[PDB]
Amino acid sequence: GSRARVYAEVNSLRSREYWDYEAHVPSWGNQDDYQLVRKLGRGKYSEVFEAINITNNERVVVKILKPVKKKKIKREVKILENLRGGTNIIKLIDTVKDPVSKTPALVFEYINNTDFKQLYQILTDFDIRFYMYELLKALDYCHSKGIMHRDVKPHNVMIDHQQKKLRLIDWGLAEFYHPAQEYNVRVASRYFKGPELLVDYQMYDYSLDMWSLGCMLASMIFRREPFFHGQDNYDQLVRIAKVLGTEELYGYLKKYHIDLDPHFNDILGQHSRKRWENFIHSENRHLVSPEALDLLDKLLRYDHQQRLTAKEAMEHPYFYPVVKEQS
Ligand SMILES: O=C(CCCCCCCNc1nc2cc(C(=O)O)ccc2c2cnccc12)NO
Repeated sequence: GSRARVYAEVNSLRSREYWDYEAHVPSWGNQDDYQLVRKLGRGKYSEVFEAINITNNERVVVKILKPVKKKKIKREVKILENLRGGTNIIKLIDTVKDPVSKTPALVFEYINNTDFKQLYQILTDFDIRFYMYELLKALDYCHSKGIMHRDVKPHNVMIDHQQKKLRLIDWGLAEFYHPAQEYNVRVASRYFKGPELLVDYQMYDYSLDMWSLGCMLASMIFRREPFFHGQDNYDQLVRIAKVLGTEELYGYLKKYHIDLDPHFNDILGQHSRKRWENFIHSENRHLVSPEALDLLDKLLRYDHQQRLTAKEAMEHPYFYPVVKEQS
C-alpha cells in the first residue's frame, strides 16, 4: 500500500503503553483550583475558557471536554503526555475533573495570540519564514513521536506576535501512526484537507500535515486565505486540481490504485498544471521569492510520499535566513 518515509516504525519500537491509549489511566486532579474568567471558544466536543489557577494566580486556559467520548479523551490525553516538552507544542499543565460531576477538562498554558486574519495581513517575508520554521519544529517533533496532528490550520497555530511565540494547539483529532493502518478520512478543516482525504485514501501518514502546512504557506506568501477555498469536499478537490492539474491527479490515483467517486466526472473538468508564479502580483510580490516557490512546490503535491518531510522542509534554503538569525 503506502507507508511513511520517516518515523514509520517508531511506535512499534516503543513500549505498547506508549501508543495503547485505550489502556491509559490519567491522573485526574481537581478543577476547583481554577476560576473561569471568560469563554474563548466552543466546538462540537469542547469549550475553552480563560482561567486563573487560584493557588498560584497563573493565567491558563481550561478546555472542558464533552464527557463520555471516553476513548477520544484518553487519546488526546495520552498524546499530550507523550509530547511533553515538545518544541512549540501547547503545554498541557494538568488533567482535571469537576470533583462532583466528574466531567474532565484539560488545563493548558495561555498564549496571548493575535488573530490570524489580522496577523497574516501584516507579516513580512522574514516573519513568514520565522513562523513557518517554528511550526515545522512542532510538526517534526510530533511526527518523530509517532503522532499525526490531522488538523493543522491557522486557527490551531497560535501566534503571540509581540513575544514571537508560536504554539500548535488542539490535539483532539491527532492519532498515532502505524504502518498499513487505515485511518478515518474525516479529519482536518475542508480547506486544509490533503487530496488523500478528498479521494478517500485511508492509508495516509504524517505527510497529511505537510499538505496542510503547504496550504498555510501558500496563503501567507500569496495573501489568499484560505488558499484553496472549496465550497464542499468535492469542490475542494476541484479547486486543488485547477492549480496542480488534472493529468497529475490521474497519475496519483493510478499509482495508489484509487478510484474517484463518480460524482467527480461531472465537475473536475480538464486543467493544466499552473506555474506558481501565476499567483504573484503587486500586493504579494515582496513575500515571494524563488526559494519560497520551490519549497511550496515540494509541499503541495498530490503524491503524499513525495511531499517534503517536516525535517526536509526545515532544511530548505527558504529558512536559511532564520537559521542564521537563531545562531
Ligand atoms: O491563528 C491564530 C488565531 C487563532 C484563533 C483563536 C482561537 C480561540 C481559542 N483559544 C484558545 N484555544 C486553545 C485551545 C487549546 C487546545 O484545544 O489544545 C489549547 C490552548 C488554547 C489557547 C491558549 N491560549 C489562549 C487561547 C487559547 N494565530 O494567533
